[PDB]
Amino acid sequence: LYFQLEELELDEQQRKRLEAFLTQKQKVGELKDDDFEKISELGAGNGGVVFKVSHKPSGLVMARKLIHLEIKPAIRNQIIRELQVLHECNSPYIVGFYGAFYSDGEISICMEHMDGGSLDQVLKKAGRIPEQILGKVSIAVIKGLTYLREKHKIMHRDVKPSNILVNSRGEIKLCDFGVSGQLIDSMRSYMSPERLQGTHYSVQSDIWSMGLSLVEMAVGRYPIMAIFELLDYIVNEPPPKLPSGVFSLEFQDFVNKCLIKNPAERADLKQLMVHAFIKRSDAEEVDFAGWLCSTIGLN
Ligand SMILES: Nc1ncnc2c1ncn2[C@@H]1O[C@H](COP(=O)(O)OP(=O)(O)NP(=O)(O)O)[C@@H](O)[C@H]1O
Ligand SMILES: COc1ccc(NC(=O)C[C@@H]2SCCNC2=O)cc1
Ligand SMILES: [Mg+2]
Repeated sequence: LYFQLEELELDEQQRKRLEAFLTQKQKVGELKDDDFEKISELGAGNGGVVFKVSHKPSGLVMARKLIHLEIKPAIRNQIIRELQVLHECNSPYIVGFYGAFYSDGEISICMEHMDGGSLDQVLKKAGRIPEQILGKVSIAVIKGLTYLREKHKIMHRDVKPSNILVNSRGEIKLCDFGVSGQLIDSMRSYMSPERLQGTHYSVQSDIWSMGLSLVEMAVGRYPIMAIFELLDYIVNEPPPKLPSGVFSLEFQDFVNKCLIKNPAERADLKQLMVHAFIKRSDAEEVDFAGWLCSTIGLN
């Protein structure tokens, strides 16, 4: 394989992992419904269901997301075309992609299977996620958002613990980002106050979503009940804060900068990458893989 990955930073460990995924992907061509065997259900959301599947032609295990959409065939085909951009999204911080296709009322998005599942699933078992682990998560989320914005001009639009996947090799990756404008049009809140009120999507809204997700994972509960009451709280009341004493001053300041109500005052990705919480977390030696495997009983 003639790898053209010099544009990415990539330490030797990241380089080996990404080249291994891309090498395995070469066994995968055209994806069809009849070529899959369902193993088990990984999870489900409001929009779709995700199954752990065996792709019989390649022998690969993958995560197949099925989204029910029975619309005009021409615009369903525009969605499928837009999803093909996922073949160009190669980053240590973005879930690997095998392909996307339509069959009998369902759009299938086939991904790299992440054996640690999502952070909302690990939060259920952990109770609370330690601050040092959240430092590594924050670096991965910032780096993933920077990659999508810089290389592909795409905003995530759905940052939350269920969209941050982890694995037994200690990798942390984003999934379910808004690669398809047409799929967005055809389809607890983590939405920013400005997005709830009606404001054009900005990178700043993803930063708010990350801030709120970090607070939830740190305290072990959604930090903000009726639907109007909850949204009114987000829009019209001060943002939540981490409890003092139990968390470092750097982590408190980091989440506070993500959760500033005014998006122009709220930190941007460049500012977050050089914040004391990130500089401290990047220097820390944390065995994320060991912590993950022990917390959820993975090997
Ligand atoms: N590639 C994957 N590997 C392993 N588990 C996965 C993968 N993709 C998704 N899952 C799991 O499937 C669950 C359900 O996903 P999903 O249907 O996207 O619901 P959601 O994340 O809660 N909502 P949304 O992303 O907004 O549609 C996730 O939260 C993960 O735990
Ligand atoms: C391969 O990496 C992925 C990239 C994007 C997607 N998801 C979508 O584009 C479908 C939408 S995005 C918001 C809520 N979830 C959805 O159903 C899945 C994996
Ligand atoms: Mg999801």
